[PDB]
Amino acid sequence: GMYFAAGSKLVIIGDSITDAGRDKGIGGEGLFNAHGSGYVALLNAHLFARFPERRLRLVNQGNSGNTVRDLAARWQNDVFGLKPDYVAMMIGINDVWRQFDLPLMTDRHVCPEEYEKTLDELVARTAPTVKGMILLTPYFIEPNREDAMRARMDVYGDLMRRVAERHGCLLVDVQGAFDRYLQHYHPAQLAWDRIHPNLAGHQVIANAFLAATGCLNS
Ligand SMILES: [Cl-]
Repeated sequence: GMYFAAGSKLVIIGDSITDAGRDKGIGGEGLFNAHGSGYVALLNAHLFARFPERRLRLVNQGNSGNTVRDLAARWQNDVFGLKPDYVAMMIGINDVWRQFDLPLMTDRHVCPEEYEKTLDELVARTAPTVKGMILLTPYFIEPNREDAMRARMDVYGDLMRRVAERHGCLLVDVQGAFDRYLQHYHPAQLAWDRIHPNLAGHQVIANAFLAATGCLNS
């Protein structure tokens, strides 16, 4: 990883896409199923196999169902309390998703304003204490750009972009990565619910991250 200094610890935090069914009892680092079976585990395998010398220490702090509201509540213990050199954050999917599968529960919804304010605040507190901070855009595996949820997901993605630019964060365009993939297959080939993909879908996410950090190839 060119972007990452050698021997650095990277903490990746987010929802179930980050979680990927890890054993939370271990705390992100461990021997068996500490990273789950998603893109985080793919990143860890990729970096070890292609860059053994780089000695990168990856931590999975993904919690299923989480919004940016949930992230802020546990940020002290799950991010700062681990003393990371780098922090990668991917959040927004559930923030957007609840507005569509639970449209009547207004109280639950995270409005664009709250999403920006909270996301910007987490970054503002974390940016100086780390060597680098990576923001991975939320996505919707749906090529239809005028789909209510896809268009809404695009709103939150753009919002994450102007936060990354404002604090000099690295932005991984995961949505764009899926958009390139979807030129060849229907979303069903990746994810029935257009959110939780198979291993191939997680590889799309992982490869977007690696490319943005300049360690896709070796
Ligand atoms: Cl989730």
